[PDB]
Amino acid sequence: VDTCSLASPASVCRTKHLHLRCSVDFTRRTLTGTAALTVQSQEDNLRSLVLDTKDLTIEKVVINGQEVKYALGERQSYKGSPMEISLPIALSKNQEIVIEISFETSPKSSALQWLTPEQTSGKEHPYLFSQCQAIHCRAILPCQDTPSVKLTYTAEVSVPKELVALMSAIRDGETPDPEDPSRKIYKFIQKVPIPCYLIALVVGALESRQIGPRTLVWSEKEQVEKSAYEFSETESMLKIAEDLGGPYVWGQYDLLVLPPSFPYGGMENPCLTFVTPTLLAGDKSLSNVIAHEISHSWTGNLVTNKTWDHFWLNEGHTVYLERHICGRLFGEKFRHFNALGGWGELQNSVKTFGETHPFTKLVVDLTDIDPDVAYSSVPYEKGFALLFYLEQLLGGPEIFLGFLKAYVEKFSYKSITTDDWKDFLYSYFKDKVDVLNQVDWNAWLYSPGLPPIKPNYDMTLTNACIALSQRWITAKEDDLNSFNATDLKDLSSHQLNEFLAQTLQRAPLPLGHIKRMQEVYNFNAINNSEIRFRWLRLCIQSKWEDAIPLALKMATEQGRMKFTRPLFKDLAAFDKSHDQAVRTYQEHKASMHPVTAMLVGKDLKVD
Ligand SMILES: OC1CCN(Cc2ccc(Oc3ccc(-c4ccn[nH]4)cn3)cn2)CC1
Ligand SMILES: [Yb+3]
Ligand SMILES: [Yb+3]
Ligand SMILES: [Yb+3]
Ligand SMILES: [Zn+2]
Repeated sequence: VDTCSLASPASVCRTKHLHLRCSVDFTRRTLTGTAALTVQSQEDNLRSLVLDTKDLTIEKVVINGQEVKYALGERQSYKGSPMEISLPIALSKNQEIVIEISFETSPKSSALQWLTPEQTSGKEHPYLFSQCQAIHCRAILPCQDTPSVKLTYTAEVSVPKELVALMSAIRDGETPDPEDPSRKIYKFIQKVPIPCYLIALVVGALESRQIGPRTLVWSEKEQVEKSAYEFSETESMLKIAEDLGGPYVWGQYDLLVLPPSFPYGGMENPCLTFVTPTLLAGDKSLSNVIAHEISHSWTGNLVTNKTWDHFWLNEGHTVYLERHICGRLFGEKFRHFNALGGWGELQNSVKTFGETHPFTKLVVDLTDIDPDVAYSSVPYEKGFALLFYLEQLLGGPEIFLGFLKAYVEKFSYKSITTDDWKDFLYSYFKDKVDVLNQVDWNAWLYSPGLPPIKPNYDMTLTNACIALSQRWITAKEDDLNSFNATDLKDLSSHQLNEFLAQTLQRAPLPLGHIKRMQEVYNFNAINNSEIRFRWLRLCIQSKWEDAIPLALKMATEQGRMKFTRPLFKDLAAFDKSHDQAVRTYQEHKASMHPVTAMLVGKDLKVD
């Protein structure tokens, strides 16, 4: 039933375990290894199973200790290639057989990003990291690349003795390689069933420091110190999150601070989450991105989406818990401010992509469409917009959180669709069905544009941001002298970012307005990756030539697509930077991430 896959569905075949024995050769830029898939049959007399590949070369397929005949079909863009494996002898229902595939990756694989020592914040050692979400585990190893299949895994990775190898699992051992003395083999065990898109590897000159009874923060020697401070609230957040979903059954929770290159704020990888170094502002304000990945240990890591059309079930429900952690740490005044900010981001994505556009619906049709392209603010904020509306109809926070605690409990270790969620939303609230029936279902789930109902948000914290935003938009030439550093003497870092976000929706503003802002507030001096981003966009949209060097620099400074893609598109629209925007892309294309370079290129109209 999964459009984004070329393999046999869960109804025909199901993978139960995976044993990965590989080596990381940085000279060759490949992942030399053998994958042992303890595959189970769900049909009587199964003669052949199909698997997902992309940029792979197979040496041999070993079943029962013998070479078997395998066939690889014709390549289909982002989906990759189907790998039909002819079985030696037919399978019965629930009959488990191991398949050892001797794969070989590509140095230009869409999942892995190979780093030159110069690209790292160590300058003396190389770095390697993956990103299997959504359809990129096929670019690492041949498997049933579908979130309709949850599997366990045990792994052994051979890397040089001078490096540290880490996976999305709990570590077991540490011993040197037998037929390579300059190498060390690291063991990883994942007893908890997890889909292939959540499997991740990271190798490099890493170092760890404890920040609580179950957390380890991983980054290079000269990045550990501020990593310990910025995410020091993780232990307290986890204790709060447990009273929202249930027990934390993963053993250890770790944070891994990636090099700038990483294209996402955070990735929900179990036992070892993936975070961007841009989160480090030094004040602990970007801590909500940690609250999002903690919340993912319940939604996405326990209750996973069966197909990618139902992705909103992951992020949307996670944004609810993320704001609830912040709404138990900083109050309901903050939870409502963030929820109001969410609609704001949603408005920006709906106006950009288009109102009647297909990728603005909550359940979209990913037939002949790449999920990495269709990624926007719709499954995050529109998915939350639904939940917050339901909450303000069925009761309140305590009542709706009670539904989610039962929801995680009901579909734990399982892969579900939007149809499965709506049944439980009607089964849990079996007495408040009258309220549930008032809700237009086709308008929130299958219709494009803004949702038909805008919920009620507490404007207590948000009003100040709007007051200062409206002050600038309404201001004339003579009015600009009224603005002083006094203006933001009470506005917080989140409120300063909200003011910039509100102004950017009404951008471009006169060039004199922008110039004045820097003369009194000094927005260039700030090191907050969220504040700096919107401010740079505001100048480039308003045609400020002084901002061109800074705007280009921020896009090369980091790899997060939340900030790089807007910048490179902004400078492409702006006449005095259109050439530089293109020139920087092609000169930095080699150093870029295979996902970052792919999406930026299309937005710049470059092949
Ligand atoms: O923190 C996370 C951030 C995102 N991933 C990468 C990623 C990209 C796309 C994706 O698949 C999608 C996205 C949106 C929709 C959709 C449905 C209705 N509208 N839009 C459907 N499928 C899944 N993962 C990395 C870690
Ligand atoms: Yb052990
Ligand atoms: Yb039902
Ligand atoms: Yb005036
Ligand atoms: Zn997420």
